[PDB]
Amino acid sequence: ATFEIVNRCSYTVWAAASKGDAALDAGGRQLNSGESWTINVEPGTKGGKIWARTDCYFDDSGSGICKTGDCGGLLRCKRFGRPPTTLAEFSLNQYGKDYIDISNIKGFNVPMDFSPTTRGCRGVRCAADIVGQCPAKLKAPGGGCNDACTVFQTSEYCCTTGKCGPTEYSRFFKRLCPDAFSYVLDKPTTVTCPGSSNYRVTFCPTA
Repeated sequence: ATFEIVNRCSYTVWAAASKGDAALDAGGRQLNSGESWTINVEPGTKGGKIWARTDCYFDDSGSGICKTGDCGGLLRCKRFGRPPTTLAEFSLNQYGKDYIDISNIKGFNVPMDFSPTTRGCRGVRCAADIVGQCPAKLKAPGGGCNDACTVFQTSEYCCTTGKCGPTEYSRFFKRLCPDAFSYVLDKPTTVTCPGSSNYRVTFCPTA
């Protein structure tokens, strides 16, 4: 599956792509404003994620730090990023279909659109100014809007027991971005696409 990752932000982002225990393609790359990075994701990839990282510094060996979405200080991500991170999530070729969604379960850092570039399904978008509107208690000093689980570490926010409901914090993300998961047990906003579709993830799709 091909994913074109486009940075429409006025600022540089460091794109990251991982399945949690491994990089997807090169795993990460710098994307200046307007740059596009095309990656190949292995068919059948289950639980893949693409995100942007902001205010990064990397040395000549690709080791450094990011203010948001840092994946153990690597330019080429092998693991998931440190919240807050808006997430493009996908599972490909799952019983003949692809499943995509955007999630705010790990908070929000950059607005995103995640759409197929092939026929048969619609895209999803979370392009609202979540950082600007972020409740005081969820604001991340390093930038972004944390999810409540990251901030408070409670069974209710983290849905530890599988018996959690929406909260004042999850309702904030849902109000701004109805098309993204706002908590683990949120009514699924997952889109079913034909198996082997191709996609584009666009950071800052509106601005």
